[PDB]
Amino acid sequence: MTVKKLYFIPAGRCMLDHSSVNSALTPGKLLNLPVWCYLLETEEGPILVDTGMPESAVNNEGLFNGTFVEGQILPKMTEEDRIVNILKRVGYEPDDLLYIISSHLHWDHAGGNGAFTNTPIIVQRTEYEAALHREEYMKECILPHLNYKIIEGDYEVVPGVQLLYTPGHSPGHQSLFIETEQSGSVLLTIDASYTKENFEDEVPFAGFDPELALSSIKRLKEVVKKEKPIIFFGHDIEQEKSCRVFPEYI
Ligand SMILES: CCCCCCCCCC(=O)N[C@@H](CCO)C(=O)O
Ligand SMILES: [Zn+2]
Ligand SMILES: [Zn+2]
Repeated sequence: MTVKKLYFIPAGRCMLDHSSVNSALTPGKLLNLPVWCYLLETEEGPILVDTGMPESAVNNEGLFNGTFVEGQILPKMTEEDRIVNILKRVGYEPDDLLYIISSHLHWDHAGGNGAFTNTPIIVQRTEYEAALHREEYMKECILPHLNYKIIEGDYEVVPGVQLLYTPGHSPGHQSLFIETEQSGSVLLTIDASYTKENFEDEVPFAGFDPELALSSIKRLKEVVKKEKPIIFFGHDIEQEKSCRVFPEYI
C-alpha cells in the first residue's frame, strides 16, 4: 500500500540566473541550485524519478555557450554525478529499475535517460511531443529508441505512487504524490514550482506557459488542502538546507 522508502539523491548542481526563479528580479546574479533525482523503494521494485544531467555537462560549465541561454545556465557536474555512477554507489545497475519516471524532459531531468535502454520510461505524451521540436530540448533527452511508456494525464504507477499532470513549466510536466511508510503523504512538485515562494506566493518563474503553470499550482493547492502532504520543491536552495538526503529517507 505505501512506498517503503523515498530517497532524495543529489545529482549535481547548476548555476541559473536568479531571474529564472523570480521573473521580477534583475538578471545578473547566478544561483548554484541543486539538481535532484528521487529513488522510491516499493514492494514491486525500485523506481527512479529523473536522471540528472547529460555526459556532455561533465566538467563543462560552458555547455550552453553559443546558445540562447549562454551565461544564464552553467552545469556544475563531475563524473560522480552521472546517473549510472550515482546508482552504482547506491547499489543498483540500470536494468535493476522497475520504472523510470520523467517529470519532464528538460536537460537536467532527462539528461541520463539514454542509460536506461530496457526499463520503461514513463513520460507525458505532451512532453514527448514537445521534446521532438522545441529548442529548449537537448538531443540526449529525447533519444528515439528507448522503451517509452507514454501516458496522458494523471496516472498510478504502483500503489503509493501517483503522477499528477502539472503542465505549464513545460508542455507535459508532471509532479508526484507519494504515500510513504514513514511519512504518509508527500508532494514532489518538481518544476511545477522551483521554490517555496513560486508555490505559496505564486512568484513567477521560468516556464513554457506561465499562465498554465499558475493553473497547475492552483490544482496542486487543491490537492494540498485535501491531503495535507509535506511538500518539496524542484530547485530550492533554502529547503535543501533541511532536506533529509540519501542515505536518510522519508
Ligand atoms: C540549446 C540547448 C537546450 C537549452 C536548455 C534551455 C533551458 C530550458 C529550461 C530548463 O531546462 N531549465 C532547467 C533549470 C536550469 O537548468 C530545469 O527545468 O530544471
Ligand atoms: Zn524544467
Ligand atoms: Zn528543473
